[PDB]
Amino acid sequence: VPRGSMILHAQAKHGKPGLPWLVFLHGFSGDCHEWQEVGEAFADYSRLYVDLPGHGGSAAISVDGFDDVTDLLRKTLVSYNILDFWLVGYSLGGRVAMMAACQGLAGLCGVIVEGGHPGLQNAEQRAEAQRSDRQWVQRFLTEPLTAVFADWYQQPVFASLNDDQRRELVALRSNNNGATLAAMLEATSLAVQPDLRANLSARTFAFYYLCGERDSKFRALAAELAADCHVIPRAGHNAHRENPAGVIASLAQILRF
Ligand SMILES: [Cl-]
Repeated sequence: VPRGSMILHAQAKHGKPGLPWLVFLHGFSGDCHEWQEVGEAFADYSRLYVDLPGHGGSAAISVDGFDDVTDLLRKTLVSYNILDFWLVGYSLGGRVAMMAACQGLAGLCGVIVEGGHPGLQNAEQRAEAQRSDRQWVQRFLTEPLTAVFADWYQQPVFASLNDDQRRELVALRSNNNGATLAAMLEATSLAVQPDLRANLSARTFAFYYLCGERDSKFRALAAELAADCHVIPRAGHNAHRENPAGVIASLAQILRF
């Protein structure tokens, strides 16, 4: 899609008429293929595998903040004539999902967030994040990505990963435009995201949390939310990648009931 595209790039897959859409949102540096292994177990549903700004086919789409990502999401949904939908988001995508849900997306059935941060409490926690994210923006923007990603996957959230998993992920994410990656990282930084705890409780939509059992960080964060948390065994932050069958199982419990 071009630089100034009104809608995000996404891969649509049609399912049974009358079943809601499953709108899948990848994490930072991923693309629309992220949730395809898990989503394809739900092929009776219509699936929208979105490319977030700066990622995959949405690489040229530029955003200032979350309001812009939400608008784009809204326009993309209208574009595919999606009125009944679920937002299934991993990490950055989970954060995008929660942000869009709390701004208000008409037709939203529910949000399923996997390792998504509900938001930091004060502007001090935000400052610490702005400082750390300003450092990441600079590296993605100027350095070779095989180098930035090797350290990115060395971050505490990815501690649970083995060196073979980190190798495969570094290679996979390095197929990206650092400049557009960096812009999105800055646009939707934890530093600029509000505390969504009250908003995620005072919701009109259904809300479910998924978490790898090894992801102690997001397990504790989930515990603070008014949501059904589904702890995915033998899995880290990206639980759908490490354990796709377990995440399908959890999604089946959620969606097929
Ligand atoms: Cl990842």
